[PDB]
Amino acid sequence: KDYRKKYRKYVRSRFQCIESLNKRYTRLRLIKEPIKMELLFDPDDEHSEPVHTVVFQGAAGIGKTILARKMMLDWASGTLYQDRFDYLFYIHCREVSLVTQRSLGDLIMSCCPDPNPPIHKIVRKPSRILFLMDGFDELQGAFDEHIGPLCTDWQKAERGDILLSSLIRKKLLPEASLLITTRPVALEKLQHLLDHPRHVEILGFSEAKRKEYFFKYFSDEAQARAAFSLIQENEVLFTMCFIPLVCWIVCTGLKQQMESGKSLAQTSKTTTAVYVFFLSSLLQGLCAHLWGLCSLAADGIWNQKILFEESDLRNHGLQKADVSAFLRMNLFQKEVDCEKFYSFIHMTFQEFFAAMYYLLEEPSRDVTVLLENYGKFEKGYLIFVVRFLFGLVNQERTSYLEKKLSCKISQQIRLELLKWIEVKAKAKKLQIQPSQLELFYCLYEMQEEDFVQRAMDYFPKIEINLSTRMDHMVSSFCIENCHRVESL
Ligand SMILES: CCN1CCC[C@@H](Nc2ccc(-c3c(C)cc(C(F)(F)F)cc3O)nn2)C1
Ligand SMILES: Nc1ncnc2c1ncn2[C@@H]1O[C@H](COP(=O)(O)OP(=O)(O)O)[C@@H](O)[C@H]1O
Repeated sequence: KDYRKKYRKYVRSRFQCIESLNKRYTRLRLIKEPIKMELLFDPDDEHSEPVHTVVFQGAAGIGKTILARKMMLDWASGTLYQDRFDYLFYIHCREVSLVTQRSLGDLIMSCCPDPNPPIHKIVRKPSRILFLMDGFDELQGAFDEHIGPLCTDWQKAERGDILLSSLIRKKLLPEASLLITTRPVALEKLQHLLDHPRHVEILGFSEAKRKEYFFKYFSDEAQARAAFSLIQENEVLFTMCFIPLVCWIVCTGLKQQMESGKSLAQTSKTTTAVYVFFLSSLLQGLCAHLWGLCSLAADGIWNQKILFEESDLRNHGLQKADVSAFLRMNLFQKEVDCEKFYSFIHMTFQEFFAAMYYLLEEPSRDVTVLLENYGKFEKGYLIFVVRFLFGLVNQERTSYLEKKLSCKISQQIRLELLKWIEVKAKAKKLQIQPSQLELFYCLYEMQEEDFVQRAMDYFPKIEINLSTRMDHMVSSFCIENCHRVESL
């Protein structure tokens, strides 16, 4: 009762996104499978029982965390679910252990400011609680669909997997609301737990909200208009900027280009090109501690560690001066509430350095065993690890950052990637790992026509489902380089 005031105060301070949230938060396009945030839990014209599970699916960098944090902030300010929820608990999935034994009470108390919250008072009205799980796909380790028995006592300590499974399956606090944000990759794993869910999709920035971000990022009208005009000209950057992460990456590297006397230009055509242009802007140590960065990222992906302690990065070679320089470069970030944890700015950046670990000029560097774990939850699906390998393998594409890569092993990896496409396109009997459209994103990163044309011949018939202008751009490129041997 009185604790709700103390709790909303704590939430309002923690969720001010000072890495302001209201200052740079740009409206995200959400569509049901357009939706008004307050009406998310309201039953449609047809049914009368309110919706308890709502799932937000979004691509990497689309803003699932920014949306979840903006919801925490809005609610704590009395502008969202004021009459609906007494408590909103923020479960940040990357910090959650699926093996450590904890009860639902222990988990709820973790979200509180004080060491002794009134837990029995809080769980008195379970329907007045909204558990908000940000990043389901970021649960480190294997998520088993066969685990049990399910739990019905909020005080019984259970293993993390049994605890979240019982919470998601609506066994623990059955009338409590749930908001799960996930990448569509994990939707396979999640759909089996879900109990009557409302599915919502985060489509990112509109063309209008793209311009808005550029004018919010740059506090000088001349600079904001120059950066937006650059994107309006580049078909790839204009198309890619629907992802708010691409908006930030592009704006940040364009800001560094404005500090120097360089005329605004970005001739990037692939996601690899964008990431290498961004990382090249930071090369003003990044080039000395490259092997350490890539070994940290490969270990974090293969042994499932999103958050690294000071001891972990010290083991990989990154000393106090190196972590303090990478943090300033906006490559690393301080995370896990006020605890001394570190992580790459985005999961895509960890996958970019994991992909680079396999190509570095001299974890297991065998690309065969990496491809064997592709599309599996227990390793993070390896989507950008494989995509960035296609891009970085490109020999008719170099930079100072790419010159430190072994062209001896990138030619062996290039041939192992081509055998992979051949296996995946031919045997279409598999139940999702690289879809045909996903293989097109991989070939788009490759960009070299000898490879793209050789690989496109392995596809017997083009069977794709386009949804975005990105899907059109990528698939259009692949089909252009898909000409029969006898053709014409
Ligand atoms: C499930 C795997 N796959 C199946 C085929 C369709 C594909 N759809 C997308 C959409 C956007 C992005 C994406 C990109 C192109 C760049 C960035 C980055 F710039 F931020 F890196 C982030 C992204 O999420 N990827 N795939 C997903
Ligand atoms: N609505 C938004 N407004 C402004 N910036 C955003 C927004 N959504 C995402 N971002 C940018 O994208 C970056 C990563 O987004 P995030 O929410 O972590 O993505 P996801 O959780 O889907 O992987 C943030 O650091 C931020 O700069």
